[PDB]
Amino acid sequence: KSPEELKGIFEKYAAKEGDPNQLSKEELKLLLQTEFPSLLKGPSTLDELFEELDKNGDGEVSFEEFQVLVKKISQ
Ligand SMILES: [Mg+2]
Repeated sequence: KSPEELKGIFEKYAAKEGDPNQLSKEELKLLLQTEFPSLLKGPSTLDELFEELDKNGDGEVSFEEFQVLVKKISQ
């Protein structure tokens, strides 16, 4: 999906609670589940990518961190 499309999806789920410009891990699990179900198959690398991308260690990722995450978990 295009970054424009990706931004709309990101915003939709981040809006659920907390900072509207951040996605927590549970918000990201719901988003993947309904938006990219195929990315939640087989052994997951979600926690490893999440741990590495949440640089500030606040349990949340920004839009650019989410983009990299979708990119990487895909290959
Ligand atoms: Mg963070």
